Amino acid sequence: SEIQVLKAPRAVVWKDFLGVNAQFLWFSPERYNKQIDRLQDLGLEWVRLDLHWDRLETAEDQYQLASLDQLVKDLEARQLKSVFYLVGSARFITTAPFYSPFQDQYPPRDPEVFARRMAMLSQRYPSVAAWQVWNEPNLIGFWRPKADPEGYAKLLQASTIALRMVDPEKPVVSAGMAFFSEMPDGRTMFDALGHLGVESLGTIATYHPYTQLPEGNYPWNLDFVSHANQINRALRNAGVPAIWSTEWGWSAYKGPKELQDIIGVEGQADYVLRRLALMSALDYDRIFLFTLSDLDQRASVRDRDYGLLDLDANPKPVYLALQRFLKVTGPKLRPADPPVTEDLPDGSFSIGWTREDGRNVWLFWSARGGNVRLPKLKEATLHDPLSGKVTPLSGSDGLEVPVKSSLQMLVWE
Repeated sequence: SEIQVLKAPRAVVWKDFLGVNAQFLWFSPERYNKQIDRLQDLGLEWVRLDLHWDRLETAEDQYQLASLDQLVKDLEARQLKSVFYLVGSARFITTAPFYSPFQDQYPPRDPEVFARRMAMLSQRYPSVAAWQVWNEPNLIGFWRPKADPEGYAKLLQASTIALRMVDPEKPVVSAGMAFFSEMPDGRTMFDALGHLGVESLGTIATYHPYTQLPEGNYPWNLDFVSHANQINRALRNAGVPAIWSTEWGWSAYKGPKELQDIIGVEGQADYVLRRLALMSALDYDRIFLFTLSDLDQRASVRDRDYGLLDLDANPKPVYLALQRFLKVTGPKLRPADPPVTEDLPDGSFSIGWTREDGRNVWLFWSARGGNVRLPKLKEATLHDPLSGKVTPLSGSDGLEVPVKSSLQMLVWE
């Protein structure tokens, strides 16, 4: 019946667990403060932000930090917890060959130079919650001309030492690896780094498992939970202090298709909730949805519509759905089992939790559907986070429940 039942390894406190990627430096403080209001309205506080070196040290030893000073101050005033990741080579340090069109997509000639920047940043901004080293080094667009475990490892080592020199308590996060860390030559960056003793550094491990569907790449092989469980298991076995997922999500873009199938604002709201349901029941210590806001032409066409909010900072359907979802769940969930069922359709997903008020929450869906019987329940409340619909249900000798392709939530006891 290919039914997939998930039970989480620990309690989930949404405020601690679920954060968002952000792109604040591309917005006025009036605009990003509005975005913050919306984030706070969800009960969340963690944000993740890039720091493109080439755009910050615009000439050797010359920095344009005025707006980043302001942002960091604003983030602190708004009580948000932030992780920044420094990525790309400034031109003076790049390993790019002469006349390269993308010098910054090459790594630094000397990792110590990069590491000294991370130390400068950590000192300048003590409020930042965590510091991340580079980004998706397994992907050619971030590390030319070839993925290089040895070199990323040196960069990571240098940066870790420098970051702990400034604050030995403050977490150091390794690069979020593209996808499940796969490299073009067939290796995985997680594997390759493991053979190099990277665990010695004790950095937080993280990857960016984008897939075509919330549960996998193909409708006939929803193997996301398997792959994820496999990777995290291996990460824990290797001695990582924590596992994050610093990026995941879908774009509402109309196209033309570039890798991701066109699913629109509604498909975004649907997919995002279904994947949130999975990931929050898997072995992650923290995840970051991509991303808080839609973006303008400074971003690729597809990248413009990953937002929870539009360019005016108004909720998109995904935001409204997520809000409904979080309201039903409450602030904290404790692992539980699903209700006992009869005739759960094949391919169903089933996840059980208990709320703060002690009531249970069942999260379920299936691509096929039909109904399911809950023999022991006499009463329950059905929620469809996508429509906003709430259906009180009553059974003398059990309830019947419709299964949709999209996530629904049942509040029962």
